[PDB]
Amino acid sequence: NSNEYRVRRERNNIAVRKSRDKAKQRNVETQQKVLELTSDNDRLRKRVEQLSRELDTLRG
Amino acid sequence: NSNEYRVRRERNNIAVRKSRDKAKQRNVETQQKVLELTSDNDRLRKRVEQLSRELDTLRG
DNA sequence: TTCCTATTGCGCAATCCAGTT
DNA sequence: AAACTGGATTGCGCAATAGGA
Repeated sequence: NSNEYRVRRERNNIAVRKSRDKAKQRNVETQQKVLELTSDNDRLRKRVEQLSRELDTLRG
Repeated sequence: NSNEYRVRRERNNIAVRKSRDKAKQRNVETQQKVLELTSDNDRLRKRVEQLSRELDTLRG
């Protein structure tokens, strides 16, 4: 059954390559969402800043 | 020389360990961040909402 | 148990990158 | 400039071992 070794390896080195490739991609995606969230975020910081300037104007 | 080689190996194996851990790292860091981000952004929309009604109402 | 794949840590070699001689 | 260092990164296979029919 050492006659299985190799065949099994390759069967493995391919499963590896796959897993990894997957991972890397899942990061990218995750990585990406960070930028999407940082977009929303500043959007809000500025927005809030705005409303604030507003009541600060209005009231005081 | 030989050990010449085996030591340059030793060296690299470590740079490799280090560098791989720093990446395991960054990869988490990001996870964490994608969280504080989701939370932050979210408590920020609720602040805009809150801050707004305070305006509709402080107007007429 | 029994097979397969999936995932992980690890080492080799080739590069890549800077700061050097 | 042009080869030269020496760590950092990265593609790649190996082996152990987690998982889930």
